[PDB]
Amino acid sequence: DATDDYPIPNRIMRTPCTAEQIMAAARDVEPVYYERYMTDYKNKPPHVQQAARDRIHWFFSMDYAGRRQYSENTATDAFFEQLAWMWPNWAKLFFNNKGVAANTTDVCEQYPPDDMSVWNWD
Ligand SMILES: OC[C@H]1O[C@@](CO)(O[C@H]2O[C@H](CO)[C@@H](O)[C@H](O)[C@H]2O)[C@@H](O)[C@@H]1O
Repeated sequence: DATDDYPIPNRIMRTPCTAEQIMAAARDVEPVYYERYMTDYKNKPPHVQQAARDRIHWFFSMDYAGRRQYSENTATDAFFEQLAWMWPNWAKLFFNNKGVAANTTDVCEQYPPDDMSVWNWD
């Protein structure tokens, strides 16, 4: 039920980067996407914020096989991901579209892996 790029962009399933690398890249090369995401994030309660960080860290901790199985799970069942009951767009910056995915993954490796400052906005 998944395609190569939907629901999760191919480049995102293949990248060696952390979430924080992709976010730092977005801040520079996809700033509108970054700012839309952080605006959404900052409006969520702390428990939801924490859950999104934990879940995206889990996602990028997997290899391609794990990421692809997640994509398949969410392609076959739109309600697979429990976080979506609280925040459907918890991973919008990462998974929304392949153009953003290509731009961010083209440069994410140039950024530091663990820079948590990307989670602080205003
Ligand atoms: O497709 C609905 C399903 O997708 C999830 C996967 O975690 O949401 C992420 O992926 C979507 C599809 O690419 C993005 O549009 C969305 O912004 C992102 O959070 C789940 O939350 C949801 O159950």
